[PDB]
Amino acid sequence: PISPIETVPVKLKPGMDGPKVKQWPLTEEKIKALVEICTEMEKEGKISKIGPENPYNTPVFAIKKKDSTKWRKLVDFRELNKRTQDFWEVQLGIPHPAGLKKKKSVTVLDVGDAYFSVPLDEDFRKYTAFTIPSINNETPGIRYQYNVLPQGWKGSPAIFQSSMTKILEPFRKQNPDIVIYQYMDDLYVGSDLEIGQHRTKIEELRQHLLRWGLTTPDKKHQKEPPFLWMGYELHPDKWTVQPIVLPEKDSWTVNDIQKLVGKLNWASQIYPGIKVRQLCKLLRGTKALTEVIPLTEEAELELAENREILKEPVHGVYYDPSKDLIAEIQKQGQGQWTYQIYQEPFKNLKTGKYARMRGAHTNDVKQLTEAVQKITTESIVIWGKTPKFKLPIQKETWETWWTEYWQATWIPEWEFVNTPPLVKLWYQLEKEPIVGAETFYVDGAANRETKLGKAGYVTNRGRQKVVTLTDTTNQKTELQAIYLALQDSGLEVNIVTDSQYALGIIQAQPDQSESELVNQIIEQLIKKEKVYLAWVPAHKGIGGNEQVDKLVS
Amino acid sequence: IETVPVKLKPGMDGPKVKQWPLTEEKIKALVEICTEMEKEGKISKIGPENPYNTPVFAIKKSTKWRKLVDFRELNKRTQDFWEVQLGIPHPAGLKKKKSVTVLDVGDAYFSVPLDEDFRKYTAFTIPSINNETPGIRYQYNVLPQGWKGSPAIFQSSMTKILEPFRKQNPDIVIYQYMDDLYVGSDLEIGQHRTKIEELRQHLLRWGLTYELHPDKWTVQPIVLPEKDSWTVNDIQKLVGKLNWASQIYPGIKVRQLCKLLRGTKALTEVIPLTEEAELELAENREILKEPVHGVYYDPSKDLIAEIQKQGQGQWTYQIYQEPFKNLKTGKYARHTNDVKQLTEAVQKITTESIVIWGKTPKFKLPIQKETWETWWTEYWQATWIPEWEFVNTPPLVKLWYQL
Ligand SMILES: CCCn1c(C(=O)c2cc(C)cc(C#N)c2)c(C(C)C)c(=O)[nH]c1=O
Repeated sequence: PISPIETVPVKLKPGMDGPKVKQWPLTEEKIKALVEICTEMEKEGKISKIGPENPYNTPVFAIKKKDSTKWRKLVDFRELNKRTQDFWEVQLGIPHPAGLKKKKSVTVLDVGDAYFSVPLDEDFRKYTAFTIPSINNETPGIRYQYNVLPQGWKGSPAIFQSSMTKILEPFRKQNPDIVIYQYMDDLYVGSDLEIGQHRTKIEELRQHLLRWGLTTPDKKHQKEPPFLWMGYELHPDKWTVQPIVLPEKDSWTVNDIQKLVGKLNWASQIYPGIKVRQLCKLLRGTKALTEVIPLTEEAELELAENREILKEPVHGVYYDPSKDLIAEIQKQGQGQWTYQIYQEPFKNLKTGKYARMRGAHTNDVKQLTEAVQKITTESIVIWGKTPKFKLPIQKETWETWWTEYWQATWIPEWEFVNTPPLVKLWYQLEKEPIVGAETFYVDGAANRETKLGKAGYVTNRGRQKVVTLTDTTNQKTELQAIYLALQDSGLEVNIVTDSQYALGIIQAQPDQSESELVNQIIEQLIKKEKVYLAWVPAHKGIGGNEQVDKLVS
Repeated sequence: IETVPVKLKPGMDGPKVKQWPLTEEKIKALVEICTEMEKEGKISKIGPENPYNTPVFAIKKSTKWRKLVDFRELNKRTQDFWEVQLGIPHPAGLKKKKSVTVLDVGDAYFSVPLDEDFRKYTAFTIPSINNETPGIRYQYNVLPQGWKGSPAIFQSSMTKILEPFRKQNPDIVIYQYMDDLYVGSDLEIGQHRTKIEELRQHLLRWGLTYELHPDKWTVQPIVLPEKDSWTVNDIQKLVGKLNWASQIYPGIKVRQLCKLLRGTKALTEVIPLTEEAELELAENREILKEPVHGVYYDPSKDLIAEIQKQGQGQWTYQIYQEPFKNLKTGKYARHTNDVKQLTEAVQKITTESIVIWGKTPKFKLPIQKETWETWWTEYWQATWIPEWEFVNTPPLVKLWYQL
């Protein structure tokens, strides 16, 4: 049918007029095909013969489906698209399974000829005018316009979705104890009634759609669980991803490895502890898709763990609105984090995996704070509330970080759980100068053209030293001078610099870096006992600043 | 009543800002509220043919969920209108007044119809959890709170409404900024409060049902330590600080003090003071106390605000248009929630900013974008929303404004 529902007013973009593409002349079998379709369509009410005045045209085409002997009508709305208004998003975000409440009763309902069952803005049909050429293109062709929503037009998915929503509305108000999920042109219906009173309202629902143009599958034509969907496999009281098979190959091409990383990432939302770092290092470079990549030791070790975790099947449970959500996070490796959400231990609603790094230098406390946030937003999206957290970090560790760090920060309600590795601060810089500790005044520099570089220091006990660096930047040297002061000093040292740069880096208490130097500066800072870092203005003639400043050039 | 025709800025299109995820409690709240004002006909459901969108969410101002709309995008896309075509002039007298009370008059806009052909630009979406259903979409039919056009379009009515009260108290300053009325007088506080109540009654006959003290506003001057003993370390700090200050204040001198730091001394060593140095030190304090010479407000230019976390629930901030030309600086103090406090400071600073310049500043916030974006809505209880970007505080900036 063609639903009675009001139409949605459509416009074209404001400075624009509708399409006028020329019809490409079509062979004879294609002309015959299009006639056979379009007459059957105007019988159904879907289109209508017009006669020019109508100046508009979108080209037509017929294709063979595609070993069978059936044909199909393709329209190239390419241009009417371009000239049509933007619509609202048909749907932004799709439901995550782990967000679903368990249901007593489930039925899937499937709209038929959905787009063609919905009227097109009468004022707009004129722009849909298309034209079937005559044989060897000699006479005036047959010219139709759409009455319903054309397959492949810009406005159709939005307008259909909208129409299915106004039509479901009165029934939703009346049947609030029942959930309908609209995805594309399907419907999913669940309630906590018994199969009887369920199919009672199911039919009662179909007979509501039917008053409105919408024809559906009856009792005899409804699929049963699992309802594979969108990558998931959905059962009556639990869910999992669709079955994942890791290929078995001797050679791996870049394309074999990208597909694997994906299938793993997908598994990662219900299979705890999946890793992909070692496999991802592999993709770096400028290779083609056909290039075979020899797996590293650590990648194979890693494909191994993954190969095992996936061996036995795992499932996720459904959401019980009357319990708290509990999120558990573990440091799983070098900047890699894994988490689990559950309400009753340890039956997970879902699992997940955090791997980003923020900046060139972070420490675990920072990285852990970023995961909490990431996990928090996610929870808002899937369940509408934030979880109780359980983190591998003492309250005192966190409390010492928050307080002394300059950024504002905050995680919601959490608890320490002893799941090593624990996260700790790896060194504290002193808040005051050390006494009887050798004060190094360090400095570094570089010729912007030569790219030559000197880094050195002068101390108050008369020591000096200045090494040379080849092709280094004015700021690389400044870290070097500090690495320097740290190599050549005892377990306690004051260090003075003019680099706000170096300052900033070190005062952040990094514990990993995208820098070799900074990684070494770090391991030193670890080995020390007290270290006090201090900044001074360059070129003001301050302290021993001027001295070492001369040693370098 | 006849609707003022509203145009966007030339060429540019309306807001397409997507809706942030909301908590079930805020969603329910919004559903009620909106079901209500649709009955009353303030908003109507809209279809997919409206491409536009701006975020909404719920706050608590009192324990009655209010509905807030982020019209920042719309505001920028309309700002020929609320600035140059109409325009509510700022009184320089407001900051001078002994007491200023801020009144919410946004309920006033809900009476005036909105230009038919502008309404599509006010579309918002109440989202759904786990994307279970499509959001519920609405546009406005009346002037919306939060939009800079509503006070601009309602100016003629506000003047009429306020006209008698102004005539009867010609020495009282009343400013309108967005959803708020600002009322300043020099009266003793009881008389002042009494005068506000008279005002409410006038307001009350048209459907319009806290106290600043702007005088008590002064610089958070750059603070130079006074010390029993100075170590080299303490001198170097002192030089750093003055070396900063000299980019802002003219006259700043350092020389007599750097003299002290010749050679390579241990940091923890005590250097006694020069008669010159101590003379310098004082005249610097003279300068630091005073407002920057040569720094002036340019109404054609954006206000910027920067905030440093000082620890101990202390927060320093400066406002300026060209970096280091500070129009003013201050501190804000005293839950040990970092984000709660920051949110409070942003509102306070924005408030002062409106009173002095009729402008909100763009804020540079010392916090991870994502952290701030998750949480700020839990503590925001103001009716406008300023612009913000996110910034790592340079370790030196923070200390130079230390207290
Ligand atoms: C049957 C258990 C899953 N389930 C569903 C549901 O069946 C469903 C859900 C989604 C998002 C997609 C698909 C598909 N394909 C099916 C529902 C429906 C009625 C929303 C439910 O409420 N609870 C539930 O456990």
